[PDB]
Amino acid sequence: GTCALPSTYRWSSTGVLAQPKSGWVALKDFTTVTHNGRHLVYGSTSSGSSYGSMVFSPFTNWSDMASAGQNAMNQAAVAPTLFYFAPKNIWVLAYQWGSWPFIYRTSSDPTDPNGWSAPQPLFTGSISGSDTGPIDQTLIADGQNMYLFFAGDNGKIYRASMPIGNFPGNFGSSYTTIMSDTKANLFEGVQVYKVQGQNQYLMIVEAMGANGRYFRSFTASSLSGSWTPQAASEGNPFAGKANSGATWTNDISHGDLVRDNPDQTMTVDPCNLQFLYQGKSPNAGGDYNSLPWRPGVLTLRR
Ligand code: EMC
Ligand code: EMC
Ligand SMILES: [Ca+2]
Repeated sequence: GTCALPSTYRWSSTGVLAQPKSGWVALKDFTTVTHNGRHLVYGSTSSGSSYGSMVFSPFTNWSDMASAGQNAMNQAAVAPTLFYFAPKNIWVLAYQWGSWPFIYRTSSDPTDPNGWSAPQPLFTGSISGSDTGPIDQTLIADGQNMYLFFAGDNGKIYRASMPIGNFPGNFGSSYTTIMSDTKANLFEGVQVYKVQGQNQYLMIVEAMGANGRYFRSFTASSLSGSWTPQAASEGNPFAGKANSGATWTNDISHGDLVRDNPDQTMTVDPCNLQFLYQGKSPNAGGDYNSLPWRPGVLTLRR
């Protein structure tokens, strides 16, 4: 009863799923798990002038995201990663921009935007040839090791690791440069997942295409292994204008595959693949930080 990842992806898409509440011009950079039978979604916010973060009130159906309460975090967790860390029975929210390059907080109740612990260092390193520094972290563990993957708006993807018994904790300053390409080809928004029922991991990376933002996919048999391009061009992307089925956006940008199991393995079911992404009206212009990003969901057509 197991499925494999397709070689060519075809999606159908929702329309815009929610509008930002008063004071925000964008909802961005989503991370999502199922918690108590409901969708739990964190994201970045932008007022145009500054970035923050928020969590939606839990909702059962994506069609009800539009009415879900939008709960601001009193301390910004930009480009967040949410998961349940089973070995310690604790939830983890990792993010960027704060006292360290990457940061995390912990909680026993991930629905509360302000129930998170004092911030702790996740990563303290620096990268060369990057205007942004380390950005868009994700975290993923197998049975043995916890991995940190991140980008740099510079064509590189980076990786750090620790024995899983040492997490939650600080990866420190060290990293491995695992991928190197043009800036456009490996830009940001890196995510990594375990493919359920297969000895395979899936990496997606946001790229800058001629037509807009899209995702390129890569596979590996191990988290410390080499990554093989899968659906890795604008014409044959993991998800993009070419195959999204979205009518409201030419961009498929920073989000998260829908994770039914909320745990640190980041496991996805290839039989039921869905992608919570950010998109925007093709007519929207102005400064990047003011762009009206919105949530959408892609569902894989099999
Ligand atoms: C409330 C965690 Hg099964
Ligand atoms: C739209 C079913 Hg989570
Ligand atoms: Ca992310």
